[PDB]
Amino acid sequence: ASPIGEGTFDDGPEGWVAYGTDGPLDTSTGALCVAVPAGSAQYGVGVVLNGVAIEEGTTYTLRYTATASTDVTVRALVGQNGAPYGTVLDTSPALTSEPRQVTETFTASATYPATPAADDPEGQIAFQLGGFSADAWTLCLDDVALDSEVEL
Repeated sequence: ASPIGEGTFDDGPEGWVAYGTDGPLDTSTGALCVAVPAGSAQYGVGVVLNGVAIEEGTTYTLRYTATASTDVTVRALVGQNGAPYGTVLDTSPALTSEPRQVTETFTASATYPATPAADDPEGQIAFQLGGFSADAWTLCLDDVALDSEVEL
């Protein structure tokens, strides 16, 4: 129904938001580069993007290429915003001074409806940058696409 702009960020980060750092995030190039503070030592830094379309135990392919000036290894995945809650992804996005593309097929065992309401929650992506690298570093993605296996 409503993906996250199947593609990179060559014209706006769509809905990718980041918090716990300096000002908002900057793109103007085709990659979401956020300024992560030194070893993000504090409440914890992160980035959230609400607006996903998952349902029951369906298939899905997460595609994203992140690159942090440093070799930071934070955590990335997906889940539901509001009870009964339900996470489908559980991995750690490693980063380095080089481009790190990511492509995997996981079975979303939950439901992320694209309708933020008082009783009807939804689902999004979680990028936790709270306490991960040592000195100040950053994250630069540029190709986020999510879809269910509808080929057959």
